[PDB]
Amino acid sequence: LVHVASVEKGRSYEDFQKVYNAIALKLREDDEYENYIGYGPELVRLAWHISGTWDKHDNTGGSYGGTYRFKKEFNDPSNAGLQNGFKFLEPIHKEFPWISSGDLFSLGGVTAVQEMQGPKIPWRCGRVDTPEDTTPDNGRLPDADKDAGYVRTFFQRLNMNDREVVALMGAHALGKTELKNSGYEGPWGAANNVFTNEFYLNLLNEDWKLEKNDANNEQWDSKSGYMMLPTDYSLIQDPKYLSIVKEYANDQDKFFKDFSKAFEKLLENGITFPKDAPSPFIFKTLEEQGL
Ligand code: HEM
Ligand SMILES: [Co+2]
Repeated sequence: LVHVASVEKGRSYEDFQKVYNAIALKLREDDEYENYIGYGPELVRLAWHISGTWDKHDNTGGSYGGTYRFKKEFNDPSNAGLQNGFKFLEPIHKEFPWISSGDLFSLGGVTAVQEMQGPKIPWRCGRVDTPEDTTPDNGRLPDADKDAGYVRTFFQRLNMNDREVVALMGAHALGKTELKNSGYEGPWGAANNVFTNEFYLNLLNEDWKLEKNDANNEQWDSKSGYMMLPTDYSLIQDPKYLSIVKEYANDQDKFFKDFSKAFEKLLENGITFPKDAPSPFIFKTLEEQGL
């Protein structure tokens, strides 16, 4: 199956910068969310869960179709804790009804990452909403109680290699886990509304202890009150992953370039851009607009 990007009828880079700006301004407006974490981390996770449904073997799932708008997918157990980010975006869709759902969910994550002082992430429009019957069944998103072999194997389905995996997992500098969503509890670090390489430094520098939690799942805890999922921990248990973790912990510039590429790829897997499709767009932050 082939999904060909189709640019929203007469839209252009400034139309999409407007939508960016709208999401960015609402991030500021609602920055009290989750005792001032803000909605940024939730939007990044949202954009990853909408994209993470892709199966490269038959091109099912993926961001192009905007299928998260159907109750089968937004009620996926794996998507618990994303309902507020979804509701966040709803009025903005109402403000810009010409944009497709997948373009909107994808753009939410690009916007969040940039506004949280992360790398610029080029973005491309043209995802086209696809009907209810194309929604992917539940179960395509990764489990957290697993090891490096699982992770490596899992991400192969998303066409991601070891560097891309380690780079993408770096978004766990953002936000936190909550028992009520995922059965895990705590943040990975202190500055969890800022996009930095802190995840890698914490993995490497903190003393970690396997402990069982209130949901009877096991997770790795530090006395500073940080935590690592077993799949996060697997990144230093595996020699090849460990090497790249060290690389990003030592060079945030390198992490930013690698993350930007991997995240764009993640968001665009499944999509065929025609020969005369427009080039990727890089959005200015509010800051760069003096807004
Ligand atoms: C083996 C792959 C993955 C696993 C098992 C995993 C697991 C989880 C867990 C269970 C949490 C907590 C959710 C909660 O309780 O609300 C979560 C949070 C988060 N994850 Fe992942 N994740 C992985 C990959 C990714 C990737 C690739 C990214 C981004 C490129 C992503 C970004 C996020 C974000 C930003 C949050 C915080 C959301 C919040 O605070 O609102 N994760 N992850
Ligand atoms: Co949350």
